[PDB]
Amino acid sequence: EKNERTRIKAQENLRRIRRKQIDLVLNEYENQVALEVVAPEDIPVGFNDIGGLDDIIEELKETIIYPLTMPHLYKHGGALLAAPSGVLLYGPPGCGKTMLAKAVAHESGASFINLHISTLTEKWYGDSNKIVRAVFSLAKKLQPSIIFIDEIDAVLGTRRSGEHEASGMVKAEFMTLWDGLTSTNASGVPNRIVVLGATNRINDIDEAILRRMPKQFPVPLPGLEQRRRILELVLRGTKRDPDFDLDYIARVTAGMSGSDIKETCRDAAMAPMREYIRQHRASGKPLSEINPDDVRGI
Amino acid sequence: EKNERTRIKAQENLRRIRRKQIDLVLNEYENQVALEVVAPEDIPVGFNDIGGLDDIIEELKETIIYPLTMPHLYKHGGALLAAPSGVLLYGPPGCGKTMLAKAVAHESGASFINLHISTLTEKWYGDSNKIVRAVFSLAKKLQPSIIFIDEIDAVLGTRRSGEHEASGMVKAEFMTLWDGLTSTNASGVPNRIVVLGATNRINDIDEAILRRMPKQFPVPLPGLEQRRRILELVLRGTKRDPDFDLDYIARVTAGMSGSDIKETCRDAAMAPMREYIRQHRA
Amino acid sequence: RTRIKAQENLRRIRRKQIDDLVLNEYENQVALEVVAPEDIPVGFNDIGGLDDIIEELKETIIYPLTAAPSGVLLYGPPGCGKTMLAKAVAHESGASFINLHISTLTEKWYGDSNKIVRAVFSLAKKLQPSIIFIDEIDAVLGEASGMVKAEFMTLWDGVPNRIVVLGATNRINDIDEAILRRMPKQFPVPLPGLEQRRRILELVLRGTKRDPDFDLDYIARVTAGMSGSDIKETCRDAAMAPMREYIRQHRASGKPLSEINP
Amino acid sequence: DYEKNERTRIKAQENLRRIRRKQLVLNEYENQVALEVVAPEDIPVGFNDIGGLDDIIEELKETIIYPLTMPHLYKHGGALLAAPSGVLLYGPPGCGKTMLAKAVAHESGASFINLHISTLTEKWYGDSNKIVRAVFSLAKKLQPSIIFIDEIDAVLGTRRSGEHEASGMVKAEFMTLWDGLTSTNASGVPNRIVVLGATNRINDIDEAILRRMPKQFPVPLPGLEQRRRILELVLRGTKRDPDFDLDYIARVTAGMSGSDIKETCRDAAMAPMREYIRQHRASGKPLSEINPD
Amino acid sequence: EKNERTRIKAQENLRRIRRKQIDLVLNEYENQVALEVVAPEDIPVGFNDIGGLDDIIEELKETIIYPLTMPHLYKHGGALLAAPSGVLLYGPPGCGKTMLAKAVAHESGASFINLHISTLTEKWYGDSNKIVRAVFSLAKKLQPSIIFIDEIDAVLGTRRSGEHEASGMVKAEFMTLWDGLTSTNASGVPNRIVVLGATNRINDIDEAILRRMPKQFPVPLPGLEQRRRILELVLRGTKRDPDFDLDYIARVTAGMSGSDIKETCRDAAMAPMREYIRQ
Amino acid sequence: NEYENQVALEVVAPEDIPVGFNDIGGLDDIIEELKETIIYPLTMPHLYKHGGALLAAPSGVLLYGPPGCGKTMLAKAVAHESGASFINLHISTLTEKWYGDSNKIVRAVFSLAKKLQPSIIFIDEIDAVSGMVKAEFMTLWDGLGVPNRIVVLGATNRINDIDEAILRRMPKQFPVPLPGLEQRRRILELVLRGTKRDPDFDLDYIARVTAGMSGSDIKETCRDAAMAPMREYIRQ
Ligand SMILES: Nc1ncnc2c1ncn2[C@@H]1O[C@H](COP(=O)(O)OP(=O)(O)O)[C@@H](O)[C@H]1O
Ligand SMILES: Nc1ncnc2c1ncn2[C@@H]1O[C@H](COP(=O)(O)OP(=O)(O)O)[C@@H](O)[C@H]1O
Ligand SMILES: Nc1ncnc2c1ncn2[C@@H]1O[C@H](COP(=O)(O)OP(=O)(O)O)[C@@H](O)[C@H]1O
Ligand SMILES: Nc1ncnc2c1ncn2[C@@H]1O[C@H](COP(=O)(O)OP(=O)(O)O)[C@@H](O)[C@H]1O
Ligand SMILES: Nc1ncnc2c1ncn2[C@@H]1O[C@H](COP(=O)(O)OP(=O)(O)O)[C@@H](O)[C@H]1O
Ligand code: BEF
Ligand code: BEF
Ligand code: BEF
Ligand code: BEF
Ligand SMILES: [Mg+2]
Ligand SMILES: [Mg+2]
Ligand SMILES: [Mg+2]
Repeated sequence: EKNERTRIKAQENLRRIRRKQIDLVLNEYENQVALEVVAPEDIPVGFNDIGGLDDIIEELKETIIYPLTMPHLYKHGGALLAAPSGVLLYGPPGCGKTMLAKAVAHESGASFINLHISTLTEKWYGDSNKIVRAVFSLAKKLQPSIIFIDEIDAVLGTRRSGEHEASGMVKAEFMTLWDGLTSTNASGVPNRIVVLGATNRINDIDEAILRRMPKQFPVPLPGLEQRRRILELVLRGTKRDPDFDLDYIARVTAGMSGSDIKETCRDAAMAPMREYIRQHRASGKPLSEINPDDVRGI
Repeated sequence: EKNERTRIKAQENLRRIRRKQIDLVLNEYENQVALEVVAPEDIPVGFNDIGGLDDIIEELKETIIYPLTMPHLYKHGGALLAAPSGVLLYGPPGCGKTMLAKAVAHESGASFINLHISTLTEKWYGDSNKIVRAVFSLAKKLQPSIIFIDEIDAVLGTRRSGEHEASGMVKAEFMTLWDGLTSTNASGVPNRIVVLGATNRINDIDEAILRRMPKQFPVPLPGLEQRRRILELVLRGTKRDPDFDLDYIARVTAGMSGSDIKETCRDAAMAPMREYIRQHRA
Repeated sequence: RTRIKAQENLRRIRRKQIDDLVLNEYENQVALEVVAPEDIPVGFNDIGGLDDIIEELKETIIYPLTAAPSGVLLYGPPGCGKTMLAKAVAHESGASFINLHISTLTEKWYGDSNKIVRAVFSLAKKLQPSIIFIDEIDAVLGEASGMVKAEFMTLWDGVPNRIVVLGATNRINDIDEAILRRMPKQFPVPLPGLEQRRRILELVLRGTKRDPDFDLDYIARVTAGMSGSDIKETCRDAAMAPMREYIRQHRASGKPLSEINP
Repeated sequence: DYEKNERTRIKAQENLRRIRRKQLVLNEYENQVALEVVAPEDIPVGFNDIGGLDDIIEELKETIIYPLTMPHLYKHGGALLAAPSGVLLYGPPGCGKTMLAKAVAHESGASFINLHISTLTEKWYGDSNKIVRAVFSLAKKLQPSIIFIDEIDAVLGTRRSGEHEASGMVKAEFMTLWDGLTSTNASGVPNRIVVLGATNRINDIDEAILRRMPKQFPVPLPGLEQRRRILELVLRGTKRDPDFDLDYIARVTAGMSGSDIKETCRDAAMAPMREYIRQHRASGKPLSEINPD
Repeated sequence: EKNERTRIKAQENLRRIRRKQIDLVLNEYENQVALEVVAPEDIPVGFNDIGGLDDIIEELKETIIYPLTMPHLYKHGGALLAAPSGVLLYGPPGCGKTMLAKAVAHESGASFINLHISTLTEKWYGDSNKIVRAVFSLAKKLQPSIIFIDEIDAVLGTRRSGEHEASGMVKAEFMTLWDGLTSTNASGVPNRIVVLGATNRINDIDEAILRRMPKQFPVPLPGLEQRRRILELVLRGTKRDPDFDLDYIARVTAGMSGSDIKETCRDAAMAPMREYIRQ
Repeated sequence: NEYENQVALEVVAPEDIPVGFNDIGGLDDIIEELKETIIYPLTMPHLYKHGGALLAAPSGVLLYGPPGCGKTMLAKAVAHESGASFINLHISTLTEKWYGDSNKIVRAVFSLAKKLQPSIIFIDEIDAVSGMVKAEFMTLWDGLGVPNRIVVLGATNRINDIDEAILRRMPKQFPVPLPGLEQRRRILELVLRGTKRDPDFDLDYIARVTAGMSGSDIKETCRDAAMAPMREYIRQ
């Protein structure tokens, strides 16, 4: 058992040496959680990349990140003016949610970690709660640490019964360290830990935990202006302006969500590429030139 | 296994000394339960700064927390006139059942130990029952003690058929050491140990545990006066805006929880604060 | 292990003498569970007007050990005083009252999960009379749990050694029917009747005065539903009420010193 | 409790050596899928054995299977001109939905990985997700990779909150690894992993899974020409008689699937051999007759 | 735990030793179905015993068993002349829909493996799919492999929106392992394993499973002479009293489906038996 | 074989049964056909095996009619009559707890039966026999070189909606009419065998007093008028 745990420890120590740069002491449980500390330089989508929703970026930055990072600015107010306990981005499926949980991990600089729901559920008994305590132990040892759990309605969410007698503890031993008797320091700082969460079913997330994460922003499907921005941003790397008429495309795709505009642009961005390939299919060898032309998709 | 256990017992010694002094020995096995003894001065809350709850904040101070400390003035009776062995603290989420426990831990005087859920369920076989036993063996060593299992719905609960019976042995261990044949003392005192619970749904905690906790304090949602008090109480750091009328936001809450009110009042203190972004501008 | 065997020797001497014989180290560790008869303060008189199941015990269990069936069950639900009955039996029993403390059987080893099970019956064979009462018997008698269960049921039916089995499960009809059928007897403990609830009123009300409240007789009018534990907690509350009033009055001024009246 | 690991780990390397030698190190749960990759030389069918699907075989080849391999060809706007992260083959049961994926596992070149729904659902707690992030970690190691979940509407479905919670995490684990936070690289390349899915019932898969896989190819029943071509493809094992209108069978079918036609051809072809057996002969005989019905 | 698995391995080894010669490695899943491979000599019924449905027993002996065993004579065809991978025989309750399975298991070398519904339904999550997979992993390892799912309309069935979780991924996994990715071999052989489905109503079995059982032999009620055939065959070694014949009873037995005749005749068989007790 | 050991709690022993064959109420023709064709061939088959492969006892026998105790009494009695250990279904055990727990029970029942002597299985209040249990109960009753040597009995008030395929496999379906104007005399004699019968009138109006009820009022009248002249003898 030690032969595997040593390599594990070496890997997480390497990851944390890469992250911490601009050497902790770790037990075995939150050791393997150190593999989930996302390096902020490995998420190539900032806040200037996601168009459409902008006010949600406003209320997501100037009330969550400025409270977490640079807390001295929010000390004149007192104990109230701190970062909220947790955040939730609920809305229709496939519009900016997981991609807005990337810019918050790239520019925030708050020791972001992706929780990886599988790791919460361990096979041995009493090791699915050791990891739930470890995710907060490591979160506070390198605070201010943002935590993220995508799809929070399976690992979290309404119990409705004693499922398996091991899923009611991760739902409870998470809530015990979240906003429990040790959530506040001896002076008042609540450890500076904000757990995000993405979900399209807000009404299945254990409303007792709904009190836990109050900053719950609705992430609606993009409107007409939001789509006119998402087309401009998704169609950056495309020699697409012979006689391009984006006003028609941003209007016709009204009912379409914000994640299908990407695939629509993809089909409308490799159509002339397929034309060039089928043209070159006559003879020769694939040594692709840079002369397709995007005009109109479907 | 021993060196790491030696570090565990060393940290346990430090925490126990800082709790006691405000000297004893252990078995090198129950040290991992004294690593949750909450100190008295670190909990920054008290019974004075919790508006709303009044009959609870008085009934706890008179009936449970303070027949325990200074029990000499209740020594006229036998088993009676003693600390009631058990408390529940049930209520909806976000109404001050954890803050109440924090204030109890800070203003009690008994050796408050915070028994987590991850400290009872153990991987090795037979290493989860001897921790539930270590808890009640430590509570009796120094026995002003308020054990506190927060969120008693997973660690405890209605024992159903099967469901990892090794996890049912823990609840059986609680049932047998809590009020079993050796519950009280040979002199008659019931060891002066009062577990404090916490939950949002009193429907599956237990029927064989409700008897084991005679007190059940219902903490409901704050009404008119409770919200009027909590709104004034939360605004102790944030300076009051000039001409700001409190009763409007006080009455407009109208049944909202005791934490959502805190968030809506935090927004009203960050609103102007966020607005003054001029320092970088200038 | 040396400290373990030393404490074992001391506790077993204080149990037996009211001598001692050295035995296996994996069998001494269960010998630290022998509570002396003078350790329990309560007695038979501390039980209410039950005097039927306690009478059955007094006639059928303690007498033969002075044949004695091996196995006795406590059937009542939580609230009637199963553990209280067991504690009272342990006082006026005169035999060797040895509990189990199932955590003692549970061990993080492979070949040691059966040695303690052997050691319990071995020590029972060493000294008589003996008592192996195990509260919450529907906890351990549900490759380790099954092994310990099978080995316990193997040596369960070990003069028939003067060994007695007493069970106090909080719930029945879902409890070890393989061995529950083997045990001879089982005594149900129902809710308190009229005379039973009257005795419960008269017993717990021992230290408090007779006029701290309305009256004792009227309390035995709605307490029919509640059990012996809810009645005791309500009595504790009603007793603390007058002392509550007195302490609240004394809060006005004066050092918080004890008194000699409510 | 250790020999099972040794057996799977030794066979895990041996299975990978086959696909590797056709042209690495894995942890515990990755050995499960390590015994699960399909070598393209093993499957005996190719793209030229699926008739009538000239508009689906051509769109499963220009936009989903050949932006993926040789991605250097698509590097002008590579951030967007990549292979889709999944494909949904849906339609009437019995036409190509498994044959297309069987030929894609043969004539693609990518490390095709079948998913085998029984292996995702372990009886222990948490192994169902340890296998999901094992397959979505082996695909990244065997990149480029192609995952195929035949009949996706069984292992995946609408959440249905009042059901088994342990099976709502594997359905909520694809939404975390297959398009989650780490679906992209440090520069934009989304791991070059496409997940194939063939369901006989679309719209009962999910409201969120139907956006991950952006290429839902509907595979209709064989029309007037699909039957004509499937007859040609199927009746190439035994010789044909000098005169029989094979158009007649296709011209009269008009309502059968791609499997019903194969079964009818099987029933028709057995007539001459069963007649030769009616002649009570023991040895073989290379002549027969494939007359209509 | 381990001892139970070792005992199951001992049973499977004994059963394979007794069934193979009129032995291969097995896990603890396909071992569970190892106890289901019946011995041909156990079933005391042959093809000659079945009557009435004489034109269904013929097409099963020429298009299923012959294309399954000794296919070298059928090797002249490439792949079309293999055995049909699935066979269904439906009928009203009271006809020969199960006795045909016995005749196929007894007088046709097939490694007949009947799987019971309780051998598929299980308590642990993902333990039923790993048995549906073990079945087809065993049938491949010994592959005459005539699998027989009687009352298939229950173990399978119509898949709905509000369908049970565990019972919904065992219908899809089964029909995916039947005709799926690994259905064929490297050489292109169809991997001969036939599945016998014997249901009472082919209306709700599935829309995708009926194609997986292309041979659907209808088993109607016993015909006029067919009932006479069953009468003459069921009372071969029975009582032989004077001239009174079942042919008159055959005309009398207009209804009284084929299963019912086997008890009608036995009830009529106590005529000389009852008087023997009169001593 | 954990389930067959679990079902071993309901295997009533073939001996020490309350059968007492004469105690059953007045029922001759049904019991005549029973003792002639079912229980008789169960014992000493060597004297009944003159014809082979067909003289096995059919495992289908139904007792349909209003609810009562005679059908259950007859089921209890036939076991001791043929030296059979009564293994009741215990239909409340058919409730579902796990996914396939009940199907395991249905398998283990026939497992123990085939492993056991010719005792007969009983299904009290047959109404459950539409999932895997209902499927597998029709399968393992008759399925894949010796007869079953065990008969299944049918006891249920429900008729013509009881899965007629199961009705097909129930050859000797016997109507069990509990209310009988002649069986009532015998059952009242059975009752009054021990009860003191000095003051009460002759057993003639009893044949018309409990005319409506089938077999329950007669069973409750064992002590209905028994203690009526008995309270005074007990109080004084
Ligand atoms: N507002 C947006 N601006 C730009 N791209 C978007 C936006 N919303 C969705 N997308 C596209 O959707 C893809 C990821 O979708 P995602 O936001 O993860 O869905 P969900 O909202 O369910 O998390 C990205 O590739 C991105 O291009
Ligand atoms: N009675 C109260 N007065 C003031 N604030 C309260 C009160 N109850 C709860 N809160 C606020 O709620 C937060 C913690 O709530 P918590 O005690 O966890 O709710 P619950 O006890 O219902 O779980 C604290 O930050 C505190 O400010
Ligand atoms: N028969 C009785 N008469 C009077 N009081 C009783 C009786 N039984 C129980 N009690 C009271 O109720 C309480 C029951 O507590 P306990 O014996 O621990 O319950 P249990 O035995 O169910 O664990 C005792 O403290 C005792 O004072
Ligand atoms: N376009 C086609 N050309 C040739 N054969 C086909 C075609 N479509 C289906 N088939 C036949 O169908 C059989 C497999 O059907 P499959 O596609 O697996 O059905 P499903 O889509 O329900 O999985 C193969 O044996 C093949 O001969
Ligand atoms: N021709 C026949 N000869 C002998 N037995 C028959 C014949 N037809 C039906 N049976 C009997 O009828 C019973 C029921 O038929 P079966 O095929 O099992 O239908 P099901 O599967 O619906 O029960 C069988 O057990 C069989 O013994
Ligand atoms: F598609 Be996202 F991850 F909800
Ligand atoms: F939020 Be408390 F701990 F219920
Ligand atoms: F109710 Be106690 F556990 F006997
Ligand atoms: F494989 Be098919 F789509 F059932
Ligand atoms: Mg709280
Ligand atoms: Mg007790
Ligand atoms: Mg398929």
